[PDB]
Amino acid sequence: PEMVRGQVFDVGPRYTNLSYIGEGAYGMVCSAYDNVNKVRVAIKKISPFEHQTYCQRTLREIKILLRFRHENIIGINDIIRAPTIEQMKDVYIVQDLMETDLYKLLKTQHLSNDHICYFLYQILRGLKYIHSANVLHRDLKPSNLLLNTTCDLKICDFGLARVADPDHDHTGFLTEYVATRWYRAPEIMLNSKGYTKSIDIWSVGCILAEMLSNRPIFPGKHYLDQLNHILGILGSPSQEDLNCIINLKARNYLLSLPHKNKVPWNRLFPNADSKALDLLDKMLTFNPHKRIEVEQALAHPYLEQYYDPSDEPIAEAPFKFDMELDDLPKEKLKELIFEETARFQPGY
Ligand SMILES: Cn1nccc1Nc1nccc(-c2ccn([C@H](CO)c3ccc(Cl)c(F)c3)c(=O)c2)n1
Repeated sequence: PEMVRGQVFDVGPRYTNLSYIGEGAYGMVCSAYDNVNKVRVAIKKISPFEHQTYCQRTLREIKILLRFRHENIIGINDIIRAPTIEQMKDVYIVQDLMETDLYKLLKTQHLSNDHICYFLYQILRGLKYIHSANVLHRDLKPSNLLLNTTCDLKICDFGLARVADPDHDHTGFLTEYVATRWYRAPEIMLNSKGYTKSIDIWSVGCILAEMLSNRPIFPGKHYLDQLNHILGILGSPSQEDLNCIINLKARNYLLSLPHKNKVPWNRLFPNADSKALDLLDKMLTFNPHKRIEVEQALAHPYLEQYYDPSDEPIAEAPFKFDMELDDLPKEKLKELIFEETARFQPGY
């Protein structure tokens, strides 16, 4: 059937010549050749059925990506799984192959201001579409941004992503420990169940910083250190910013901390375009409600060369509570995953 570092990819005969790209807790991604369409593809093997969270993430990613269509968001081309649900252990998501990700590119190349600007434009062009659909991506970082050699960029991995119908108040109903640590907005630590899509803008800020310096701006060692790295640079929150924190436990936890001074952006990035540091500052703002939104970040002067509302799609049918109905046993989620992938099956 064809094996990569001990992982069977039951994808033949259509998909062959598999090479490792990466892996995660419950799956693996490889490049492959599509013999039918005569194109290179990526194939993400997911093995989620043992755990309810893994089934949730798999269902979310499939439900969201199949209803999305945008140049800066990876599409699903095809999905492979067993013809019976008892036989389904693995799901194979087939996507267009991208040459590399931003993480790899930043280990090996100092980016020109022109590249950084185009990349940031494309991230925010994609995020605009995502937010307009009422989705939070919730794990933006360099390794979830794919790059082909023409410097085209696509956001991938909607595993951590979800819908939040703005018709309903999601304070207290949102998963606690979201985003990769270095890219985690302060309100996930201080308002752990009440954050909004603004956490995505924070993540994009961390990425913009990382692009300027080839280094993570807030490389914290653990939960409480990440908040210290952040305050180490933004300086202690203002009194108006503290009074805005509704959780008492978390408000007092801050009021307890020593005072820190703001490090000026231009003293951390003395070579960077000033327009870029201005947008960085509006994106890395402590108070979520004051943090620039995706439309206003595109309209910033730094991206004036690319910003064009007439060529920037938004979701024509924004997602609603019908896409959030996934607080269910893993056996039930397995059924919904089977139903959602049915349309790729011979028959249906
Ligand atoms: C050549 N090259 N080098 C790096 C990336 C590529 N190309 C490529 N092309 C299409 C898709 C992907 C791709 C990668 C990573 N992920 C996430 C990791 O960020 C991922 C989540 C969960 C699990 Cl389990 C996983 F293995 C990988 C994708 O979803 C999808 N990559």
